[PDB]
Amino acid sequence: QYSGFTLTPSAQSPRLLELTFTEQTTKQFLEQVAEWPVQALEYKSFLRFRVAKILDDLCANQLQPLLLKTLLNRAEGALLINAVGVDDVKQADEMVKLATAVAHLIGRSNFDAMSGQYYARFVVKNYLRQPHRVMELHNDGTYVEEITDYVLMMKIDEQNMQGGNSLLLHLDDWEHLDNYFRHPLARRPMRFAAPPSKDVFHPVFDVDQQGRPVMRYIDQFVQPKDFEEGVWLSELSDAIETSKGILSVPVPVGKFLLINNLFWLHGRDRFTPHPDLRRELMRQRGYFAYASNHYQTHQ
Amino acid sequence: QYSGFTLTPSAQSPRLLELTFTEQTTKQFLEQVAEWPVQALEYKSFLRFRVAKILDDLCANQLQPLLLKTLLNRAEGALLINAVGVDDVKQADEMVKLATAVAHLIGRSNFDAMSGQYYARFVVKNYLRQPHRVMELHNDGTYVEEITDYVLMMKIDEQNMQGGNSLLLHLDDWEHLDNYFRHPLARRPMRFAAPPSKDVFHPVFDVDQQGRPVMRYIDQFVQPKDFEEGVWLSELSDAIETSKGILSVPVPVGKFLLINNLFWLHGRDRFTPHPDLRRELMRQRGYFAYASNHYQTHQ
Amino acid sequence: QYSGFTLTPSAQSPRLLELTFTEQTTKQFLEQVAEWPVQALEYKSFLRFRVAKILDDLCANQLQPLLLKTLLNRAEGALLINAVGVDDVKQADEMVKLATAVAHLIGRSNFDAMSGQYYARFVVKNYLRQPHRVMELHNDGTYVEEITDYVLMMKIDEQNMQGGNSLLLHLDDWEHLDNYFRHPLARRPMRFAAPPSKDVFHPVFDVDQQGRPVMRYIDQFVQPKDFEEGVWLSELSDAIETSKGILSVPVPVGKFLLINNLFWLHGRDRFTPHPDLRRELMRQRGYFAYASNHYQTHQ
Amino acid sequence: QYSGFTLTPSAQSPRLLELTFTEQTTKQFLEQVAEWPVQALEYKSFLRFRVAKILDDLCANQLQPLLLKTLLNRAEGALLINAVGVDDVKQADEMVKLATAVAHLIGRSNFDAMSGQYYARFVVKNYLRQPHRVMELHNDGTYVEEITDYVLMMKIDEQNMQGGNSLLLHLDDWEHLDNYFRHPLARRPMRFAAPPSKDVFHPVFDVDQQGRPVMRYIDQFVQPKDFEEGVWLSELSDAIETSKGILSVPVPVGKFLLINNLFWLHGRDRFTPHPDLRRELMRQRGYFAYASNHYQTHQ
Ligand SMILES: [Fe+2]
Ligand SMILES: [Fe+2]
Ligand SMILES: [Fe+2]
Ligand SMILES: [Fe+2]
Repeated sequence: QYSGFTLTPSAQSPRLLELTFTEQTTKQFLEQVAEWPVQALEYKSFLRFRVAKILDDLCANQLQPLLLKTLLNRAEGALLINAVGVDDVKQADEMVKLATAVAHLIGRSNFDAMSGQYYARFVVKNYLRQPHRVMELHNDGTYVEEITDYVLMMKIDEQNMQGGNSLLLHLDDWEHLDNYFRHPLARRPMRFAAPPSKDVFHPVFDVDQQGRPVMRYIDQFVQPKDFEEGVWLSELSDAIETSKGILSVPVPVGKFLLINNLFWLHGRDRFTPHPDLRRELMRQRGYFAYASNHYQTHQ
Repeated sequence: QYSGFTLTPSAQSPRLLELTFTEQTTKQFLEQVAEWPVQALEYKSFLRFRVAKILDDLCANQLQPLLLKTLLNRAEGALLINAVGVDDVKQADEMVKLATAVAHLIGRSNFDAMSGQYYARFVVKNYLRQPHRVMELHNDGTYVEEITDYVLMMKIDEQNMQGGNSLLLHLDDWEHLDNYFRHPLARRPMRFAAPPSKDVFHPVFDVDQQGRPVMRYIDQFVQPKDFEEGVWLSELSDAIETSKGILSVPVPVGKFLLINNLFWLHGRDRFTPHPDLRRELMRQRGYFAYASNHYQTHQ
Repeated sequence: QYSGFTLTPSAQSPRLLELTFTEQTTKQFLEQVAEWPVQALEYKSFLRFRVAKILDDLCANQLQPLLLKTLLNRAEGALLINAVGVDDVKQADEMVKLATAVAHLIGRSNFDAMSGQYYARFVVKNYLRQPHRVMELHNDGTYVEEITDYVLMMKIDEQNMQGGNSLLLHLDDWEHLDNYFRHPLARRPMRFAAPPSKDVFHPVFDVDQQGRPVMRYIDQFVQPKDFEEGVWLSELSDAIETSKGILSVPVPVGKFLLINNLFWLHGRDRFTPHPDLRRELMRQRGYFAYASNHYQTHQ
Repeated sequence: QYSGFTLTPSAQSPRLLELTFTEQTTKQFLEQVAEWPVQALEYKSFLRFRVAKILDDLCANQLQPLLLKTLLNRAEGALLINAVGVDDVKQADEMVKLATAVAHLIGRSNFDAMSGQYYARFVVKNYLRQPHRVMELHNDGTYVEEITDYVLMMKIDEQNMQGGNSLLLHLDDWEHLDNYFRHPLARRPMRFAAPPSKDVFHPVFDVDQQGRPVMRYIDQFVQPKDFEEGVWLSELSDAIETSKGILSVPVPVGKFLLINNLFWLHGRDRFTPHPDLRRELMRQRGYFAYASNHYQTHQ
């Protein structure tokens, strides 16, 4: 199917939509945000929303409602986004501007401790960093009190990379969801703790506004207090990691996944080590914030 | 128009008054504060008020009421101050003593994290530090709970400097003030956050004791929570930065601006880079504290 | 006297039982936990309970009840544990897996600040570290609010070691217990403070669920507030250190002590310095967590 | 005038008593505390009280009541203490043991941030550290909530030292006490702040249990909030520093002053710089803790 972009279902799943900005939209966007380097976006957070406005305005204001419709739709909730003409590591700054503009049409990206900024870039080259190790499926933000509504993962560079696809699991594609959701431990608050902060307690499952399951789970930060919790969690982990509903999604340079962190889990497949390997990623995580017609008190 | 000093309106604005201590007052002041090095003022804060008393006493006690009258007068609220005979970088310590004496007749200067002292000196030579970048107009102290009532900015040294004037904007010279003040977002508490502390919430506009607008705004530390706040703030920023009411004030070596931080914004113009450039500044920020005839309870 | 292990009283005391896993159990255990390196146990705490399940399952589920029966039995409360075939420093990782599996059948091991992990390994070679100095008998965990129920001390390596036995004192072997327990200072809360955290207050004696004495004492961290407390504590220290009930227990490589920290004190004897000396230890400390038939409210 | 020591008024003041332990008492003390190095006293605070008991026992238990009588006597409140045979820098450890024993008969010495121990030693050799600068009279402990009851200052070493006497001022020798005590600012809580912690508020004067003035004052840490407080404090400072009641007390190697910090101020005179100068000091500060016949509730 829009003004300034096209939208088509992915080859991995009808739940994941691919949104591509047209060449003209991309050139006009880059022109109109040229006066702010990424460093200005880092220092003045209102500029993150301003570049969002510029991009949405170039799409006849059709972009923001579509992003929101898609991310909040339980049947979908995931986008793979790119702009024609932004597809090489030399354009890293333009990539950051684009992902920033999209994210701040639907919410606000949170401070990232790994970078000290609202986004983090990191390069993979040359236990947790083992190429043969899958990064298991999980939700972000489980070790703080506030809810993380979205995860954004952008491929900045890729050289001599075999494997390393993003892994995704939509809870409604997870055949064994009801088995674990209906267990009493599904709704028991457990301790979550970050590595070097104060521990938080919340269950690994919750519900959305309609009573449907959502998840706040990661194997590294959950801290079972006893043998009962620990054995159950290892069984949950196994059931998630072996689910036949998992998607394996290549993320080419210049594209980014933008997913609803409440009912999508994400991870990363193993990849083959190689001396000339280079992979560069950028991430943002944040909360949704958007207008709706709803009730308020006083004047 | 005083005993020990003269006071005349600036060439940039009738709101900014220029106060010059006479040669005799300056020599007597330096004589009478010679027994305390700046290092004693740093270690014993009562001495900051004592050098204030000495300076005011040399002006027949006319200085303190005039400083207060001027700073608290909504129609003015800004002073450019100097002392005849203190005008060269070699006299940096005498400059610090003079600015200290003036500041502590009207209030108290707060701890400065950049220096670990009640004042900070810094040298500019050789993104935020780009000579071509204007430092946008703002208020100080927006990221703490307590109100900063005054900002003091002193030129200690200037060599091979082209440009770099202090910028000032009195809210009552700002033609578009009412447009932004009457918007609901003007009085919504927003998040303010310092870089490396705990976040504070306050609106960007408030009122003085008479209901007239005051401001607590800086583009770097305000953290709009969503697209609505962020777009509005970018529009406010633009309206402030393009105001025809902005003053451009040269601050020669040995002079200092002392302004009411509630209804003056301040900034700094771009300057031309030059290999032999040297600029040295000193700042103090603090709250007003002064006697008035007003009510009290008990005995 | 079991399926997969044998259990016999020690030569030092009928209160200390020696539990040895059979060669077959050990080989099957190591096979079935081979897919998780120690580093996976460090990163995913649910795996600590999973290796526990694997070991207990290989003992026909007789291991967990026996561990609990022994540790909670006031008449015993201490185990010396080993597995046939795990007895050389090269098998340090297998040792860590074994001690982890045992500990997490009965509870959960707490974060260790010395290592940043749920266990700590340290090597002794080449005032507190004086070989001629006895480490006095004490309880662990006295400087935090939560109770430490068990201490686990494993010998990873021993070369050219003369002396250095573990010292143990069961409160019911301590002839002078009643003398100190019946003193008013026994139940006065005193200050306990760790070295580089917030001070805690608790008495040096308490009672178990049956009203029998337990202890939370260490000479280094207790902080008598005055001459009365300090003199009494020095007398208590002397009475403990000279008790005829103290056990001196060699801990050969691959064996570990697992003791109930409420009514056993532990320490370490002096040893002879030697240029080629090498001793490697591993410790875990934690709380008990186990199922029992007891009352609950609501549904 | 005792068993094991002699007590005589100083040459500077009848308020300062000189207490000297006899040669025999000192030898027996050093013998009986030889089994604990200073390092054991650092690690086990109950040993600080135990060496106190040993010293008091060698004085037929006459020492502790006399120390307390003297320190709590408003007419005196200050001791200069030494032991015959302890008088050379090589005996620094014996000096520390002696001062520890005396201090912990009357109270408990607090943690010292400068050393990380209950006492601090520091060496002077080769603004605040200017030999020509007097350290002004003050009370210790003004920047924390708890009251510091005693200050202990011991001379460990002195070589090529001219000047540098301890300065002391007993509030009842201070002729202008009533002038400042009867001023409203005497009892206004002011802010006190340490350098690199949380600010405390208390007045500079208080009263003892009989309503007589005591002081909690230091010029460096008190933070007058305005011109009124700052000018008054500078006048108080001047009145204290120029008091004709100030004592100038030499502290020879091996002697220590032990003073009641509530109604004695202390300081240090200037000294002449010299290339071969060496001065070593040890300090302890703490609270009183002692038995009295007074009321209690419950049983
Ligand atoms: Fe993630
Ligand atoms: Fe500023
Ligand atoms: Fe221990
Ligand atoms: Fe002092």
